[PDB]
Amino acid sequence: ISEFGITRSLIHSFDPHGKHYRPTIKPTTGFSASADAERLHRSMKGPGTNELAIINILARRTNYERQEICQSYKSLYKQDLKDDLKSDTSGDFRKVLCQLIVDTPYMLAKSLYYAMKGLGTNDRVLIEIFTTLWNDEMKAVADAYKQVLKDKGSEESERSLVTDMKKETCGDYEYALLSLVQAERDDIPILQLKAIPDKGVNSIINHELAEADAKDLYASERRITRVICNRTPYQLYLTSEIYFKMYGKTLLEHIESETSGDYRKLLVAVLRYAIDRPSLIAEWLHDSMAGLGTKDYALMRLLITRSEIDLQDIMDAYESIYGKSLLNAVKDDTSGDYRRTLCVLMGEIYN
Amino acid sequence: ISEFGITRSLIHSFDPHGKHYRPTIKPTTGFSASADAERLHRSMKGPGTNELAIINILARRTNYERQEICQSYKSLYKQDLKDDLKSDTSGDFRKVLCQLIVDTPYMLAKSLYYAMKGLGTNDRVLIEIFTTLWNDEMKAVADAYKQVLKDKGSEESERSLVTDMKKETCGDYEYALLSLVQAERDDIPILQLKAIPDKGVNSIINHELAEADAKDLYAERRITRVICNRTPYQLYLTSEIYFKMYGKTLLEHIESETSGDYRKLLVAVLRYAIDRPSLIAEWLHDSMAGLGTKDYALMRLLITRSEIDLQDIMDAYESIYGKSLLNAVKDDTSGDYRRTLCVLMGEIY
Ligand SMILES: [Ca+2]
Ligand SMILES: [Ca+2]
Ligand SMILES: [Ca+2]
Ligand SMILES: [Ca+2]
Ligand SMILES: [Ca+2]
Ligand SMILES: [Ca+2]
Ligand SMILES: [Ca+2]
Ligand SMILES: [Ca+2]
Ligand SMILES: [Ca+2]
Ligand SMILES: [Ca+2]
Ligand SMILES: [Ca+2]
Ligand SMILES: [Ca+2]
Ligand SMILES: [Ca+2]
Repeated sequence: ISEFGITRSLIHSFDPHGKHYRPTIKPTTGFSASADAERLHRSMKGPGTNELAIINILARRTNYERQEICQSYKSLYKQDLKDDLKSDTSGDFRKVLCQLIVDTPYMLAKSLYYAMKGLGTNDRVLIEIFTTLWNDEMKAVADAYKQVLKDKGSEESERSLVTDMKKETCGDYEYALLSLVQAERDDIPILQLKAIPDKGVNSIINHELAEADAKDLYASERRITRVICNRTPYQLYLTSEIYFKMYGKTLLEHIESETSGDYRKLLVAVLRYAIDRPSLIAEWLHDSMAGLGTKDYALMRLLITRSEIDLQDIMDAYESIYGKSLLNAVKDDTSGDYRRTLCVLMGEIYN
Repeated sequence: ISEFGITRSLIHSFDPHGKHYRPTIKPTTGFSASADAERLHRSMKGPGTNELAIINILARRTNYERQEICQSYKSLYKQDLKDDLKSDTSGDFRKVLCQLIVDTPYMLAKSLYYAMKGLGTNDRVLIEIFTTLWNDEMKAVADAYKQVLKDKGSEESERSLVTDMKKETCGDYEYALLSLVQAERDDIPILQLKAIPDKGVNSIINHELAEADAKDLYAERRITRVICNRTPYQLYLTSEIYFKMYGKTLLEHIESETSGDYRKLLVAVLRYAIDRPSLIAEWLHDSMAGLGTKDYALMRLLITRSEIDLQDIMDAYESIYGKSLLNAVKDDTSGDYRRTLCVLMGEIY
């Protein structure tokens, strides 16, 4: 099973105008957990390893499918897939595989953990991860966090994700983070979400609310935090439009001149997640590759997660923004089976 | 007078190898406060304004000289230079003039004020200003800050720079910030500083200390203590020892070891010691990236750096970006505002 369910929340699956985002990985038809499990086990037989075999499976499956496979191979072999892969591979390739065979929420929880363990605080990572989680997902990550602490020899009974953040963070930025982590953003019931393709988004937004919020903001303090962080992407988009109609300045522009530092970065990320997502995440990717190695984790984490949501859309944005395919940028920044893996997540298959 | 003295601390004046940094503005020989003050006053006569007149004086003077001008004008005319300039100019040119005729510490204090006032925290500005102050200067800035609060209708008796930062800041970053603001970095007596040209910097550094520090770092306020408290000279040596001992640079180590604003600050303090011209060159570039603004960071940096190492920064910029700083600035700015920036860089009209 997966603490994230068969899919990521549907709330991530539609652009502002209600159109479906395009992923690079969809649920497999005929998906056989056992079949893939057997195929993986086979591929580790012998003194060496069939990297490509392994890649063509794991990087062509969803988190849920991957998890089913883990669960399958664990009973079909009384062995631990995570362990068997770790001992059959190494270097950058092993890293990516570990990121891949871990249930998404635990994956994120670990990176949150490393973002805060250490001197200083990797705000960029907190902003990047938290921006992309909705209430239920946020809760599963917080649970998984507790497990990471246990997993890393923490005898501290009461230590929690919020515990770590509070100590780690302060000011407007802290408040805004805690809000997201509090997991109390406006919800849209699964039924309403599912019906978006049919009834549109007019169905799940509110012009009265959007107007009030716009007027509220222009008068700008938890006011901006409340609107930007709580409103659904769909609600936020509408609020953005109304705000420009009413004031002739965009909500983005407004947020930028009115806020500073990490607080600003967070707000802008949350807003853009709603109204300019493809470009937002494209830039994040670009930034994970800027200079050298190494923001390897951000790169893996983004490709792995976004692949089952909107990676294709992000890819198109990337090429149109930077003049080069995401594929090529990735190819130029990485190598080995690690590179191959990233390419397959993007949809490029080999052998 | 100036709360910063006739000059910035000499501790800013020499590169790691003891070589003098090159400014674009040096103390004027024959400098006559009154003469300049009369020339400025004449320049504002009539319904209009002789901008260039004003520019070629104020952007051609040190903070100290500018401040003596202010003080001269105030008695030679029973008028207020700041005010007279403000009412005779507007837009971006007025902005720059205001930044120019303010005593340096007050100017920085105002910026630190704006970096913290508002939602969030302009950390970039905190890092940029604090990185460039030494103990005495830091103290003058904190006193100027108290005045800025008064100046802005604050009846709060005990409110202070430290006060505002603590509220504004947390974690390893806060602690490092407070150290610098606490103004408790290793000092180098004026005598010892002045003697650098003669005795070198071997005189004012310590290999034993540097070695212990490198060993200490390779193994938490340990990093803060070394990066923030050591003089640029000591830090440079510690940098080199560290690479000999470990085969990785101190910078590389700091970067893999620390995250976020804490990292940013450490890196900036280190680079201010070992890679300064590039550091500030990139800061300048950043102030121009995208659009207008960060107009304040640009004028703050050119105005302050001009009397210390702006020429060295210019050379770095050209070699890093392939364009002269002068042309980058020319391309991003306009009007008497642009002309002013150009003159600080040494281009006369
Ligand atoms: Ca094997
Ligand atoms: Ca092989
Ligand atoms: Ca930390
Ligand atoms: Ca706190
Ligand atoms: Ca911050
Ligand atoms: Ca790279
Ligand atoms: Ca790389
Ligand atoms: Ca006039
Ligand atoms: Ca603030
Ligand atoms: Ca504090
Ligand atoms: Ca920070
Ligand atoms: Ca620009
Ligand atoms: Ca401009």
